[PDB]
Amino acid sequence: GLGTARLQLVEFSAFVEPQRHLFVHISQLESVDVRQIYDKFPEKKGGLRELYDRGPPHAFFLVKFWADLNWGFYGVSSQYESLEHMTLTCSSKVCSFGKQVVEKVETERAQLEDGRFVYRLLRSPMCEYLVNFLHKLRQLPERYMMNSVLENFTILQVVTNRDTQELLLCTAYVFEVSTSERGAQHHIYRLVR
Ligand SMILES: O=C(CSc1nnc[nH]1)Nc1ccc([C@]23C[C@H]4C[C@H](C[C@H](C4)C2)C3)cc1
Repeated sequence: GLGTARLQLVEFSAFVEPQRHLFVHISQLESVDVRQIYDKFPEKKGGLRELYDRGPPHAFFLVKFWADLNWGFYGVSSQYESLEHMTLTCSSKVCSFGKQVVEKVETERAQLEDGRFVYRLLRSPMCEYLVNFLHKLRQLPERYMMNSVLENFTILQVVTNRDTQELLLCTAYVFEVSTSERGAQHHIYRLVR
Protein backbone atom coordinates (compact mmCIF):
# COMPACT_ATOMS: atom_id res chain seq x y z
CA GLY A 1 0.00 0.00 0.00
CA LEU A 2 1.83 3.06 -1.32
CA GLY A 3 0.18 5.80 0.71
CA THR A 4 -0.65 7.38 4.04
CA ALA A 5 -3.88 8.13 5.92
CA ARG A 6 -4.21 11.43 4.06
CA LEU A 7 -3.35 10.23 0.55
CA GLN A 8 -2.83 6.98 -1.35
CA LEU A 9 -1.72 6.04 -4.86
CA VAL A 10 -4.50 4.24 -6.73
CA GLU A 11 -2.86 3.68 -10.10
CA PHE A 12 0.26 4.71 -12.02
CA SER A 13 1.56 3.84 -15.48
CA ALA A 14 3.90 5.03 -18.21
CA PHE A 15 2.89 3.92 -21.69
CA VAL A 16 2.94 4.30 -25.46
CA GLU A 17 0.00 4.14 -27.87
CA PRO A 18 -0.04 3.46 -31.66
CA GLN A 19 -3.88 -0.75 -27.31
CA ARG A 20 -1.54 0.65 -24.67
CA HIS A 21 1.90 -0.76 -24.01
CA LEU A 22 2.90 -0.22 -20.39
CA PHE A 23 6.60 0.16 -19.63
CA VAL A 24 5.76 0.25 -15.93
CA HIS A 25 2.48 -0.07 -14.04
CA ILE A 26 1.12 0.07 -10.50
CA SER A 27 -2.53 -0.78 -9.85
CA GLN A 28 -4.30 -1.15 -6.50
CA LEU A 29 5.80 -3.88 3.35
CA GLU A 30 9.58 -4.28 3.21
CA SER A 31 11.94 -1.52 4.32
CA VAL A 32 14.99 0.28 2.92
CA ASP A 33 17.40 2.74 4.51
CA VAL A 34 17.33 6.23 2.97
CA ARG A 35 21.10 6.33 3.52
CA GLN A 36 21.38 3.86 0.65
CA ILE A 37 20.26 6.46 -1.88
CA TYR A 38 21.24 10.05 -1.10
CA ASP A 39 23.75 9.68 -3.92
CA LYS A 40 21.18 9.07 -6.69
CA PHE A 41 19.23 12.29 -6.01
CA PRO A 42 20.17 15.95 -5.61
CA GLU A 43 21.65 16.78 -2.20
CA LYS A 44 22.53 20.41 -1.47
CA LYS A 45 18.88 21.53 -1.60
CA GLY A 46 15.42 20.01 -1.96
CA GLY A 47 17.19 16.67 -1.98
CA LEU A 48 16.02 13.37 -0.56
CA ARG A 49 18.16 14.22 2.47
CA GLU A 50 16.51 17.58 3.16
CA LEU A 51 12.98 16.31 2.56
CA TYR A 52 13.43 13.26 4.77
CA ASP A 53 14.83 15.44 7.56
CA ARG A 54 11.64 17.52 7.64
CA GLY A 55 9.50 14.38 7.58
CA PRO A 56 7.21 12.75 8.15
CA PRO A 57 9.12 9.49 7.53
CA HIS A 58 5.96 7.42 6.98
CA ALA A 59 5.27 9.44 3.82
CA PHE A 60 8.49 8.31 2.11
CA PHE A 61 8.48 5.31 -0.23
CA LEU A 62 10.79 3.58 -2.70
CA VAL A 63 9.63 1.78 -5.85
CA LYS A 64 11.89 -0.43 -7.94
CA PHE A 65 10.61 -1.03 -11.47
CA TRP A 66 11.54 -3.75 -13.93
CA ALA A 67 10.37 -2.11 -17.14
CA ASP A 68 9.06 -3.72 -20.33
CA LEU A 69 10.81 -2.11 -23.32
CA ASN A 70 9.63 -4.60 -25.96
CA TRP A 71 6.87 -3.27 -28.22
CA GLY A 72 2.99 7.11 -31.14
CA PHE A 73 1.74 8.95 -28.06
CA TYR A 74 4.00 8.61 -25.01
CA GLY A 75 1.98 9.30 -21.87
CA VAL A 76 1.90 9.00 -18.11
CA SER A 77 -1.22 8.36 -16.02
CA SER A 78 -1.60 8.60 -12.26
CA GLN A 79 -4.49 8.57 -9.81
CA TYR A 80 -4.60 9.36 -6.10
CA GLU A 81 -7.47 9.45 -3.63
CA SER A 82 -8.29 10.68 -0.14
CA LEU A 83 -11.10 11.34 2.34
CA GLU A 84 -10.20 15.03 2.65
CA HIS A 85 -10.95 17.57 -0.06
CA MET A 86 -7.57 18.89 -1.21
CA THR A 87 -5.69 20.52 -4.05
CA LEU A 88 -2.43 18.71 -4.84
CA THR A 89 0.92 19.87 -6.19
CA CYS A 90 2.73 17.02 -7.92
CA SER A 91 6.45 17.55 -8.45
CA SER A 92 8.49 15.13 -10.58
CA LYS A 93 12.29 15.39 -10.67
CA VAL A 94 14.09 13.28 -13.27
CA CYS A 95 17.73 12.82 -12.27
CA SER A 96 20.72 11.62 -14.28
CA PHE A 97 23.90 10.84 -12.33
CA GLY A 98 22.50 12.58 -9.25
CA LYS A 99 21.84 15.77 -11.23
CA GLN A 100 18.33 17.05 -11.92
CA VAL A 101 17.68 17.25 -15.66
CA VAL A 102 13.89 17.63 -15.58
CA GLU A 103 11.42 19.14 -13.14
CA LYS A 104 7.70 18.83 -13.86
CA VAL A 105 5.14 20.53 -11.62
CA GLU A 106 1.42 19.85 -12.00
CA THR A 107 -1.74 20.76 -10.09
CA GLU A 108 -4.87 18.63 -9.69
CA ARG A 109 -8.00 19.56 -7.76
CA ALA A 110 -10.12 16.97 -5.94
CA GLN A 111 -13.03 15.36 -7.80
CA LEU A 112 -15.89 13.88 -5.76
CA GLU A 113 -16.59 10.27 -6.71
CA ASP A 114 -18.21 7.44 -4.73
CA GLY A 115 -17.97 8.90 -1.21
CA ARG A 116 -14.31 9.82 -1.73
CA PHE A 117 -12.07 12.30 -3.57
CA VAL A 118 -10.05 11.17 -6.59
CA TYR A 119 -7.15 12.99 -8.25
CA ARG A 120 -6.79 11.95 -11.89
CA LEU A 121 -3.68 13.19 -13.70
CA LEU A 122 -4.18 11.22 -16.91
CA ARG A 123 -2.60 11.08 -20.37
CA SER A 124 -0.06 13.70 -19.33
CA PRO A 125 2.37 13.76 -22.28
CA MET A 126 5.70 12.19 -21.37
CA CYS A 127 8.43 14.84 -21.47
CA GLU A 128 10.66 15.10 -24.53
CA TYR A 129 13.75 14.06 -22.57
CA LEU A 130 12.40 10.67 -21.48
CA VAL A 131 10.88 9.91 -24.88
CA ASN A 132 14.28 10.59 -26.44
CA PHE A 133 16.04 8.59 -23.72
CA LEU A 134 13.59 5.72 -24.14
CA HIS A 135 14.14 5.38 -27.90
CA LYS A 136 17.90 5.21 -27.30
CA LEU A 137 17.61 2.76 -24.41
CA ARG A 138 15.55 0.63 -26.80
CA GLN A 139 18.48 0.37 -29.22
CA LEU A 140 20.80 -1.44 -26.81
CA PRO A 141 21.72 -5.06 -27.71
CA GLU A 142 21.63 -6.53 -24.19
CA ARG A 143 19.55 -6.14 -21.04
CA TYR A 144 22.67 -5.93 -18.88
CA MET A 145 23.68 -2.84 -20.88
CA MET A 146 20.26 -1.26 -20.33
CA ASN A 147 20.60 -1.91 -16.60
CA SER A 148 24.08 -0.41 -16.57
CA VAL A 149 22.74 2.79 -18.13
CA LEU A 150 19.66 2.80 -15.91
CA GLU A 151 21.59 2.51 -12.64
CA ASN A 152 22.35 6.25 -12.98
CA PHE A 153 18.73 7.20 -13.67
CA THR A 154 16.14 8.02 -11.00
CA ILE A 155 12.89 9.88 -10.43
CA LEU A 156 11.73 11.68 -7.29
CA GLN A 157 8.00 12.34 -6.96
CA VAL A 158 6.80 14.76 -4.27
CA VAL A 159 3.10 15.30 -3.59
CA THR A 160 2.31 18.24 -1.30
CA ASN A 161 -0.88 19.80 0.01
CA ARG A 162 -0.81 22.91 -2.18
CA ASP A 163 -2.75 25.01 0.34
CA THR A 164 -0.96 23.97 3.56
CA GLN A 165 2.42 23.26 1.89
CA GLU A 166 2.47 19.93 3.77
CA LEU A 167 4.20 16.89 2.30
CA LEU A 168 1.70 14.10 1.62
CA LEU A 169 3.84 11.66 -0.37
CA CYS A 170 7.44 11.31 -1.48
CA THR A 171 8.32 8.44 -3.82
CA ALA A 172 11.74 7.47 -5.16
CA TYR A 173 11.84 5.46 -8.40
CA VAL A 174 14.77 3.31 -9.55
CA PHE A 175 14.74 1.21 -12.72
CA GLU A 176 15.85 -2.00 -14.38
CA VAL A 177 14.68 -3.74 -17.56
CA SER A 178 12.62 -6.93 -17.60
CA THR A 179 12.40 -9.52 -20.38
CA SER A 180 9.41 -10.16 -22.66
CA GLU A 181 8.54 -13.43 -20.93
CA ARG A 182 8.67 -11.71 -17.53
CA GLY A 183 6.33 -8.74 -17.85
CA ALA A 184 6.72 -5.38 -16.15
CA GLN A 185 7.03 -5.64 -12.37
CA HIS A 186 7.42 -3.44 -9.31
CA HIS A 187 8.37 -3.82 -5.66
CA ILE A 188 7.33 -1.12 -3.20
CA TYR A 189 9.42 -0.37 -0.11
CA ARG A 190 9.20 1.82 2.98
CA LEU A 191 12.01 4.32 3.57
CA VAL A 192 13.39 4.36 7.13
CA ARG A 193 16.34 5.59 9.20
O1 LIG B 1 7.80 9.17 -12.92
C1 LIG B 1 7.06 9.62 -13.71
C2 LIG B 1 6.15 10.77 -13.36
S1 LIG B 1 5.74 11.41 -15.01
C3 LIG B 1 6.90 12.30 -16.04
N1 LIG B 1 7.82 13.14 -15.68
N2 LIG B 1 8.45 13.54 -16.80
C4 LIG B 1 7.89 12.93 -17.80
N3 LIG B 1 6.95 12.17 -17.33
N4 LIG B 1 6.93 9.15 -15.06
C5 LIG B 1 7.70 8.08 -15.53
C6 LIG B 1 8.02 6.91 -14.90
C7 LIG B 1 8.79 6.01 -15.57
C8 LIG B 1 9.23 6.25 -16.82
C9 LIG B 1 10.09 5.23 -17.54
C10 LIG B 1 11.70 5.41 -17.32
C11 LIG B 1 12.50 4.42 -17.99
C12 LIG B 1 11.92 3.03 -17.57
C13 LIG B 1 10.57 2.81 -18.12
C14 LIG B 1 10.50 3.07 -19.53
C15 LIG B 1 11.07 4.40 -19.91
C16 LIG B 1 12.36 4.64 -19.37
C17 LIG B 1 10.22 5.55 -19.19
C18 LIG B 1 9.73 3.78 -17.29
C19 LIG B 1 8.89 7.43 -17.43
C20 LIG B 1 8.14 8.33 -16.79
